[PDB]
Amino acid sequence: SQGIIVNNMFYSSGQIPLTPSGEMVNGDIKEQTHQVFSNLKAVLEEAGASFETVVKATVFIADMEQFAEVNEVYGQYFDTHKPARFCVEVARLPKDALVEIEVIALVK
Amino acid sequence: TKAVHTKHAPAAIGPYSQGIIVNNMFYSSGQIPLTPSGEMVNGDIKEQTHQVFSNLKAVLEEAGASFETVVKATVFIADMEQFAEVNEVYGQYFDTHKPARFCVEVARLPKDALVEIEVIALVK
Amino acid sequence: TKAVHTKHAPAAIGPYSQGIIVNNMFYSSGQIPLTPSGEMVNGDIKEQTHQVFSNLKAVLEEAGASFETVVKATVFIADMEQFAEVNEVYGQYFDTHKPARFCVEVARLPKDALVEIEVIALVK
Amino acid sequence: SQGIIVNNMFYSSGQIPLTPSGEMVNGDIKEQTHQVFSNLKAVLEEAGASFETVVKATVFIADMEQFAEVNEVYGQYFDTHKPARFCVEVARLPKDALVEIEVIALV
Repeated sequence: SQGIIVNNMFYSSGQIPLTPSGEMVNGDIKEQTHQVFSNLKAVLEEAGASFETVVKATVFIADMEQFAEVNEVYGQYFDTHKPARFCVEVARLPKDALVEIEVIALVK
Repeated sequence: TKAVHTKHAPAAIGPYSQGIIVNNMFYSSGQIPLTPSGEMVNGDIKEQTHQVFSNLKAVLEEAGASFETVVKATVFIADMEQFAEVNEVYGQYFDTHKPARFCVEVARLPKDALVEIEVIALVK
Repeated sequence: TKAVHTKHAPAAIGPYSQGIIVNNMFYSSGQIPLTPSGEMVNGDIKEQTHQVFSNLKAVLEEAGASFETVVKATVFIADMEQFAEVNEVYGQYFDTHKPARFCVEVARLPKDALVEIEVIALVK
Repeated sequence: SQGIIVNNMFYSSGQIPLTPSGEMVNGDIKEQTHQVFSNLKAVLEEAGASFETVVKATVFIADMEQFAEVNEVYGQYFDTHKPARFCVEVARLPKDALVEIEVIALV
């Protein structure tokens, strides 16, 4: 269970920077944010949504000072569509994760 | 409601998986109706809500906070029609003190669970 | 609760002042108990709430949406105890369909308004 | 008018780029964002809060692509202390206004 659909809206659970084989990626927050997005692509597809249909993203971050770096990667995946809303929250995250992202997306 | 399962993404983390204090504020992890023996209270939703609140009391106490200092609660619920029952228990913990904000959200919860609550509270 | 005012800043807005549609979602303005004549409604909280819901139907239909496509509601209320009375009127309009998410917030409303609701809804 | 205090928390109403006399500020979105921050400063002081006790900011913006310049000004007032949470929301704002901000803060 990587999320839930409720009248035409997909609410994802949080994706953390693990490979599908289940271990943490090596690299900085920007690389972790790549893995997270890569994980989100997969769950969006499975739900019948996509990045274009994301209406809200919640970024949980270990350190608010690394927001600019996460945001550089956010703007790569959301370059031709900008979710109408996003939030950034300081959170304690599973060992070594500097970022976790959940989304809310329309089911096409 | 319908669940989304894929093998091309790792398992997800419930975002409020660990409590944290930032700037005198305790943001709890989501409390599910687990007992100290680590089994679910598999009873009706009012029983499960009591257990959630018991777990909330502990994490608050541990964080130097209390129900009195809770400013926001978020209730994750399996079925929105069950809100009325959960809220009857909520009102026993938040009786003369009522958090200034609350939210209720349909979620897919860990196996069994009908209710999960997280809170945000001032540290004393 | 205590209201804050300073001459050293201008009057605030209350951010849900006007509606908008973005990426097939309708984000409604906050709806108060004004009548179509412009009168603030002469009643208790339940009367006011009904007027809110009539103003909501109007903005939802006008946006190509309906109560049944509302995915989130936010209820602004002067006292959290009055929520049950608002919620009786809420449950009438969200009878068969229930929004997956809703929040309730203490807030200072325009004079005489004891309730204000905004919604977010899917424009199919 | 400008916010409420409940249980030691100040919940500001949204501040737009008006001067205290009530005229809209003229200039780019950065200049607008400065005016909003001056207004928030004054409302926070009155509430018995400060930028340092801010726990959440909500930024209502006319368009997402201008968040870059809003954020540069946000970073000036929240430099030594960053709120634990912030949200950015596309909104229809009172005319001329490209940005509007509310905050939640400990008293």
